[PDB]
Amino acid sequence: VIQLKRYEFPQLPYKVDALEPYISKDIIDVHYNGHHKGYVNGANSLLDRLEKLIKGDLPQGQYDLQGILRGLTFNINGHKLHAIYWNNMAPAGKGGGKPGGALADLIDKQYGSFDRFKQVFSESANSLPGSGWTVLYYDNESGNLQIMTVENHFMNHIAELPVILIVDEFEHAYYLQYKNKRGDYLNAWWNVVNWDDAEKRLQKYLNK
Amino acid sequence: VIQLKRYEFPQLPYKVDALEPYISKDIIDVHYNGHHKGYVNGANSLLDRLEKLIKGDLPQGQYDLQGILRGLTFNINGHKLHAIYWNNMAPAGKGGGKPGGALADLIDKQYGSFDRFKQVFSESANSLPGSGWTVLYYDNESGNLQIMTVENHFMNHIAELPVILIVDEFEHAYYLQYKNKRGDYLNAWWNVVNWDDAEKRLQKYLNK
Amino acid sequence: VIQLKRYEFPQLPYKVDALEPYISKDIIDVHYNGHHKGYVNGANSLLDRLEKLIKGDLPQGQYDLQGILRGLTFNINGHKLHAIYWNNMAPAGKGGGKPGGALADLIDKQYGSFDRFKQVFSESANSLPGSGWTVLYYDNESGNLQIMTVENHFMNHIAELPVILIVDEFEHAYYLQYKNKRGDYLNAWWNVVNWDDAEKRLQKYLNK
Amino acid sequence: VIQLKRYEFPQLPYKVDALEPYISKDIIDVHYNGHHKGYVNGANSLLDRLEKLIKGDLPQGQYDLQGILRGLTFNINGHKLHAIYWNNMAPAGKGGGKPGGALADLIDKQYGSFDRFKQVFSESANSLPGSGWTVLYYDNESGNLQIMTVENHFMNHIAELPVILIVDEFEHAYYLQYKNKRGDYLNAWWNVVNWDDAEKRLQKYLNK
Ligand SMILES: [Fe+3]
Ligand SMILES: [Fe+3]
Ligand SMILES: [Fe+3]
Ligand SMILES: [Fe+3]
Repeated sequence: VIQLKRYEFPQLPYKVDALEPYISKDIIDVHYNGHHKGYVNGANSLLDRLEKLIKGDLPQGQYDLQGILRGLTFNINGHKLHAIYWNNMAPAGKGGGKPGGALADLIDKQYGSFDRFKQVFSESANSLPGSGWTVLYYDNESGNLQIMTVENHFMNHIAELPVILIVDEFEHAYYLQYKNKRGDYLNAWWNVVNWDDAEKRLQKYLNK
Repeated sequence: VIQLKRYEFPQLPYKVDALEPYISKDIIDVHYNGHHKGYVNGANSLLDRLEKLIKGDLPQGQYDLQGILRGLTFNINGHKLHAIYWNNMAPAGKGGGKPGGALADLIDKQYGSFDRFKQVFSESANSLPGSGWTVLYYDNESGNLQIMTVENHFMNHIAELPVILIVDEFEHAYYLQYKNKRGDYLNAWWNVVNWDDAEKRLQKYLNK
Repeated sequence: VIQLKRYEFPQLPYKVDALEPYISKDIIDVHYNGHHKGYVNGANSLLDRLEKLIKGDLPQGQYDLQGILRGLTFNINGHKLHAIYWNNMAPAGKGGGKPGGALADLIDKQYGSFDRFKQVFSESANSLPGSGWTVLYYDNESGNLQIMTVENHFMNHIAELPVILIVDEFEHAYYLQYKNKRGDYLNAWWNVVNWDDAEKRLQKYLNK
Repeated sequence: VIQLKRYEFPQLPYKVDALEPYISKDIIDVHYNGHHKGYVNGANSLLDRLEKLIKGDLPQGQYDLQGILRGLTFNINGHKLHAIYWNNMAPAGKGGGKPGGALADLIDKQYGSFDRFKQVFSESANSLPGSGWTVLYYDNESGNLQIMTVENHFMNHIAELPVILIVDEFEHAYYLQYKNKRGDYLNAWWNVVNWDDAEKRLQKYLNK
């Protein structure tokens, strides 16, 4: 009777030091156990309030709806985006390299080559004003692999499009190790990208 | 060799006066032939520039990337959201009423009844500060039908989630007929909602 | 004992039909008596809640602070910006023309001439994505007359800078008369600009 | 002939280790020499482009206006806000304590006491979703000392209002020392607040 489901904190796909030396375990530890866990808790605590509101246990005058709704995009996106992020990376050996399969083929057709794509993606990522993410969506309508800079966790998303590749650009994602050198972090990140994961996500929407 | 696909302007699913008296033909005409068409043109014109940039025809110093990327979320979302909007409505007789199928079942389980859902959805829609949309997403992860107010065409979306129900709240969607009476417009809109379309969208992601 | 002041609804500097034929009285009437009045009421109603919160009459758990704070930037800016807007315009005869005094001098030095300034200001105003305003600030630090497109009523402002010139670009500011032809409205607006008001605002910060 | 002025990088009002132990010199060093300097450089580089555009040296098709304008609010605000921030703090001994003068009087009248104000200001600061600032404006219109959470450097400002008190909440402002413990940083910050500077800013707008 009147009930919403809550989110679960996912498990890290590897050990906290599996991405070294590109991303120190010091960062992964707090990034995962601190920030990500916090987004799940924040989202669940706001879902409790929304649930009470829907039931009538929280009467008008005892809440400010915009505070609950905006708090949910922030926290829900924070959780979902980090969940993709962890899986979109892989330990030094398994991760990195060049893409393959349909993904490699689309990148060639739309960017000319993986090198140009890397150049354009990096340029876009460096253009992001402040904290956010840079994502690569697959547009089933046009068939384009669309690059986009996302501000915070919830601004600039293209509705319904699946994420193929993603980089976290919040300062907590690299500060302990790279400080204000975001460009250095971005160059390092390329070495731990999990192209298998990326190709798997693409295959899920190809010709569907 | 290096080429991105462009977007196509879709056809209206009915005559421009098919939603009367809830939404006058004067609004539908310019909303569709004016605004929507403009988003498709704007998106395509920006894709041309991005394509040139990728090819190298547009050299560094002859563009401002953030202007191109942010212009794209604005226009692409403007197009995609309007495309759903037209299909999410139906002529007086065909549209309106109460939902059915899996959608009606989920609404009862999470909101208690269609009447409460209507109340909560309307309350959320009326809380939107300024121009934007109010959407109902289906979260495959939690199984929740999440309500959200989207600012402009690109702020507050929850990444990757499909749109099940949607209402345009930009002033151009009702001003000619309702003026500043946004609440009156929202009450009228319920009479043209296409629940068949909504149920179809949900069925696409159920148990998948 | 613990009390915040509320905002007062200002009087229109002229009759609702004083800006015709550039801006119809139909627009001014609802724009002033409808929208502006609504921002003052919205801001005051939120100030009541914040006041109760500060006093302790509204206990934790009966409010969502972000909903109150963000609601205040929206409404307070909505009120303040419209208040400047009304005074920044003048009836056909009194308004329009070319600026004079220190303002005309600065525009010449920074834009080459009033014609170029008009061209650049119009180009910026037309580039605004969605609803908002285009403003001309006077930067006391650098001495520059900075143009800026403001999204909604509260995004993109440059902290502490005074507004010298301003155009409302929310759809309700021109829709009844120009429909989706925002560019036509912008061209018309130039005919009712109150340069005396603009020069007065500038003089207030020159050499101070 | 057609020329805009550029911004100058200000000097730190004290040594980079003058705020210890509340804010380590490691943070101040890169925060000042890295981040702040970068905002000044970013702003000036964009002003160069805008200047060229105005002169005609940068022809249409070789720039994306929104990229230039939005890049300017980001950078100009980043610079101006940091400039206030440095002056709004003072070495352990000189800074901290309780406010005095007109400021202390207004806080008592509107918040009941400095302790409540501190509680409310801290509650607001901790509610900020993501990176940004929490500011205290003085509204000459109403006479209220308005608290506000600013997202990034440019979202949520109330037009034209002067900043009286301010706290940087971008992760780079405390991560090296406090990691994700933003609340701990906010508690420490109260010990270095420069109330003399704050009172001076207020006196500038009182009865004027
Ligand atoms: Fe992160
Ligand atoms: Fe629309
Ligand atoms: Fe307006
Ligand atoms: Fe900072």
